[PDB]
Amino acid sequence: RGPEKIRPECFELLRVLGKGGYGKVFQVRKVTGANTGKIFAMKVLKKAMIVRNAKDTAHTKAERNILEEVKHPFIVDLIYAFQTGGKLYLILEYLSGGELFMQLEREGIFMEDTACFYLAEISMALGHLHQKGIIYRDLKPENIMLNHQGHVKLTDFGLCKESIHHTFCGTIEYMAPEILMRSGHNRAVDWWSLGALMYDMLTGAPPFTGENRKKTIDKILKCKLNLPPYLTQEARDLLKKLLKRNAASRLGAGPGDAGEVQAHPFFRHINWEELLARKVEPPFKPLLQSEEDVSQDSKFTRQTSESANQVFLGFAYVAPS
Ligand SMILES: CCc1cncnc1N1CCN(Cc2nc3cc(C(F)(F)F)ccc3[nH]2)CC1
Ligand SMILES: [Zn+2]
Repeated sequence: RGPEKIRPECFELLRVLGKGGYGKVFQVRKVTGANTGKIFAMKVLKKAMIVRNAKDTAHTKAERNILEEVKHPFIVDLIYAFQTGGKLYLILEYLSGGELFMQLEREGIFMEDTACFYLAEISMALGHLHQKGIIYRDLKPENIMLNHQGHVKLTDFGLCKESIHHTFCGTIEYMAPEILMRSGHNRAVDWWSLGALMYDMLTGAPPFTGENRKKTIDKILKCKLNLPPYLTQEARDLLKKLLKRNAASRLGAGPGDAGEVQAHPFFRHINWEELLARKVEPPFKPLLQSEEDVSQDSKFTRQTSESANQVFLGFAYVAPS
């Protein structure tokens, strides 16, 4: 006995949840120890092509550091981390609630009262990250997962889920103008992202789009905001204050940050203490018939100089409690 080793054989692969790129995400079942039978998401980085670029190494290690030090109800929980020769493994909680914005297609549009709830939850996660000097940067609708209870969970603090290739890699439609033209980034970028995510929640589409890439960049830089006439005056005001070309003029850009954004009349009905405690019932509680329940194409299961390696030293992790 002693502490549990925790290597790849401790987990059996149930199915693919996503694949890059620099690796793949599996739904797994713990098969050894007192945890035997518990469902997790397992992130597997192909580590031999991460060390070939500094910025990718930076993100991989930042992630591993952030998921250890940062623990928040609206952020994905890291349970185990370990490495095997050529591979990096992150064991995280299986978020059986799937993508939040997958509900959009089903709902058509989210109502403000609904959108407000989830936005309040995202803003709380953003608040905590900024408190710890972390800025997300490219926050997309796809980054917002949901736990088993239907509450928000921020994911993807890692490298890039894309196979193509890192702004401009994948989809750019939710990124602040200052990130696009690559001229400095700060906390304000995340409040833009919040605005863009809000607009998508309430219109089913991102604020500015184009037929091609060049036109899309231009449409964002021009920042000609079109607001649908079905939006309340409070929602109209928040989007106008969140989506400004000038990052300084943006809401939350100042030292007030999240609390400032959270003070907007749009959130006037949110009990923040209850929200953070998750006592508030979420508008989409998913119904699950087992712990290993999937509702999110994915199908077909595989893998669970030289010595210049000092980068992922101390990579191994097991989470408190
Ligand atoms: C791991 C947390 C999670 C928990 N429960 C259910 N779903 C989850 N996710 C959240 C992350 N998500 C998008 C995604 N990020 C990826 C990163 C990679 C990478 F290897 F980094 F290149 C590969 C595929 C990826 N797919 C789908 C699976
Ligand atoms: Zn990329």
